[PDB]
Amino acid sequence: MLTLIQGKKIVNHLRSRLAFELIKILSKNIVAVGSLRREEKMLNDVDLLIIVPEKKLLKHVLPNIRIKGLSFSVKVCGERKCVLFIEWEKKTYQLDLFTALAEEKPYAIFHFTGPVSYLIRIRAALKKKNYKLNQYGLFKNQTLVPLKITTEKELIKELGFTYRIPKKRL
Amino acid sequence: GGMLTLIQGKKIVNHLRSRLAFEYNGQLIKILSKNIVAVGSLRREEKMLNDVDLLIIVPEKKLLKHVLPNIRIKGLSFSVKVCGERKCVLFIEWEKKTYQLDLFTALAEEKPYAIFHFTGPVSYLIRIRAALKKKNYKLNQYGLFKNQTLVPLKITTEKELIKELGFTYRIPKKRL
DNA sequence: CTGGATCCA
DNA sequence: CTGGATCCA
Ligand SMILES: Nc1nc2c(ncn2[C@H]2C[C@H](O)[C@@H](CO[P@@](=O)([SeH])OP(=O)(O)OP(=O)(O)O)O2)c(=O)[nH]1
Ligand SMILES: Nc1nc2c(ncn2[C@H]2C[C@H](O)[C@@H](CO[P@@](=O)([SeH])OP(=O)(O)OP(=O)(O)O)O2)c(=O)[nH]1
Ligand SMILES: [Mn+2]
Ligand SMILES: [Mn+2]
Ligand SMILES: [Mn+2]
Ligand SMILES: [Mn+2]
Repeated sequence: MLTLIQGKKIVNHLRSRLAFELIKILSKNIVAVGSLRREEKMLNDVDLLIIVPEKKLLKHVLPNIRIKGLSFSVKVCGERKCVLFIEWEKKTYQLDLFTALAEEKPYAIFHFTGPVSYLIRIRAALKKKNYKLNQYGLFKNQTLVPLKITTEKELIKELGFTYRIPKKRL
Repeated sequence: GGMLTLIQGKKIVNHLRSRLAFEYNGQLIKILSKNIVAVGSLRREEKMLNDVDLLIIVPEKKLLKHVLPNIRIKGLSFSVKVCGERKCVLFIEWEKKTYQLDLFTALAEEKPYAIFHFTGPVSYLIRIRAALKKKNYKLNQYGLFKNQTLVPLKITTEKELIKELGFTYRIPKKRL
């Protein structure tokens, strides 16, 4: 376990130091998610989402992730979930990395921000409008629903739900 | 697990044909041997097998929640590695030796598709499926599908399925 | 080629 | 609710 402040600190050390095979990952594209983003006093792990600017790269980003400076082991890894165990200040913490292509970023932030309870209510509701929501996009009947949106707040509003901040979602 | 000869596998099966059963809210229910079908390397009559693969035909959709989850082999000592409604992998003690026993299930209307799938070998299944992929079809242990939709075929048996799909019917021992 | 059990996210 | 990684069938 870690405190919110520990998580926040850890993130910052990482914001500069992410990269992949030798290509750096802009901090602009790293987004803290999960219990950290919701600003819980206590966290179990740090959950980071990474925005990939093009579809080809997913085969390479998490599979060839590079944290310049840090000691760590990889539990499991694929193109969309890589779970790392980092040695931080003589202690071991879990670091979960996820990816989203550019056009997915809001859908993903919304999904990975959580909490789960909130996601279930939201998702349950959308089934009866024939819609399907997830981390990738919004879909009607096995088809992508193109929304003229950039951010999470815009996604949440456009979907037709009340925009609440992460700390006040459950 | 450990290796067995075709004859060992065949023998094992027979001991099992009469001894399979299941609980279903506390009624202890036997599984007809008529509904047990040897599959995998045994059915292909390879000289040597790695495990015995048995397919079980379930006559009613409700029962799947109960059959493999509450499987009963009357007489045998065994441990369960993993188990769900469709794959249950068992390790049986047979004659002071441990062998793997993989149980699968198919509903009635699935039986040919399942037999075909589980009969294998894998290499053969890939060629076959690749070809059907190119006509915009999808083959499964469950059925045949075009564009996420079931393709109803006038068929009963595996040979009829294989033929109807539009492939040359070869017997299990000569598939690869 | 295609999917199942497990155990996560 | 909805889907991912792994190790299998
Ligand atoms: N749809 C869906 N999404 C899920 C689920 N579990 C986690 N997630 C997402 C939402 C979470 O904010 C995010 C991180 O998951 P996690 O297991 Se790490 O829980 P989290 O909310 O961060 O709290 P903490 O890590 O336990 O402190 O992943 C889930 O079961 N269903
Ligand atoms: N489509 C598809 N089917 C597969 C696959 N692996 C096993 N199967 C099916 C076909 C096999 O006949 C059956 C059992 O597989 P298994 O790994 Se246990 O080997 P099997 O072919 O029985 O011979 P043996 O067990 O090695 O002696 O399950 C697969 O990857 N794709
Ligand atoms: Mn977390
Ligand atoms: Mn996590
Ligand atoms: Mn086998
Ligand atoms: Mn097997």
